[PDB]
Amino acid sequence: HYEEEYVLGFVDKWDELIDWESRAESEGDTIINILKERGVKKVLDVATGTGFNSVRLLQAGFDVVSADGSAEMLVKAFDNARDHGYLMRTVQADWRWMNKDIHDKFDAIVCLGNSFTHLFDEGDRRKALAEFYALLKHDGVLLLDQRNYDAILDDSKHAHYYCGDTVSVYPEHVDEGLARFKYEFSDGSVYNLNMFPLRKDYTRQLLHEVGFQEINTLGDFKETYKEDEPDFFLHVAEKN
Ligand SMILES: C[S@@+](CC[C@H](N)C(=O)[O-])C[C@H]1O[C@@H](n2cnc3c(N)ncnc32)[C@H](O)[C@@H]1O
Repeated sequence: HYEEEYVLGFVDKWDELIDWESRAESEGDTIINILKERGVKKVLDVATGTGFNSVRLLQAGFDVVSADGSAEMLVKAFDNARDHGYLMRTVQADWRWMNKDIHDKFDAIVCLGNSFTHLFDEGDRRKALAEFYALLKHDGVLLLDQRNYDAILDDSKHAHYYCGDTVSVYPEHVDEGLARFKYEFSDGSVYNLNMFPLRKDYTRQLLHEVGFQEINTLGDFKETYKEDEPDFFLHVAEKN
C-alpha cells in the first residue's frame, strides 16, 4: 500500500535530517531517570519505529524488547541499533494482540513519540491498552506520550519547530475526530499525516478504565520555540 510507503518515506526523511545525538540532547534523561528510580530492568518498546527510544534504553543498560507492527520499521531499527553498536531484539506485533508473539512480562512499557494517537477507533484503543496492561508485571509501569491536542482544539494555529528549524509541524485541520499535520523539513520536503487528537483527560480516562491504578501526566516542552502550553504530555501509568 501507498500509505505504508508514504510513512516509510517520512521516517527516512526524519532520520536523514535529524541526528539522534541532537535528539537525545533535547529529550531529557527524564524517562531514563523515571525507569531507573523504579528499579526497572526489562523494558518493552511497543512503538519502536526506527529505534531511537529502544537504542536510548539499550545504551542506558536496560534489557529491551523492540516491537512494532511494521516489519519494515523493525529492519530500519535493527540496522540503526547495529550502527550504534547494539544488538536489537525485534518482534513484529500488533498492539491489539501483543501477547500473540510476546511471551514474557515486563517492568515497563514505552509507547513514545506520539504513537498511540494513530488509532482512530475507541475499541482498538481499549484493546491496545488492555494488551499493554497484561504485559506488565504486577508492579509494572506504562509510559505513553501524545501531543497536546487540547491546546489546538480550544484555540494555536501556527507551526511548531523541532531540532532547531530542521522540521516544522503545522496543524492543517483539527476537529475532535481528526488532526492532520503538515510536516515540512529544512530541505523542502513536505509530508502530511493523519492522527487522532487525544484529549489529555480522555487518555487518562482510558488508562483508568482498562485497570491502571495511578496515573501521573507530565507536561513536556519539546518544541524549539516554547509557548505557555507544553506541546506534549507524558502519561506515567502505574499498574499499581
Ligand atoms: C510515530 S512512530 C514512533 C517511533 C519511535 N517511538 C520514536 O519516537 O522515534 C509509531 C510506530 O508505531 C507503529 N504502530 C502504529 N500502530 C500500531 C499498531 N496498531 N500495532 C503495532 N504498532 C503500531 C508504527 O509502525 C510506527 O513505527
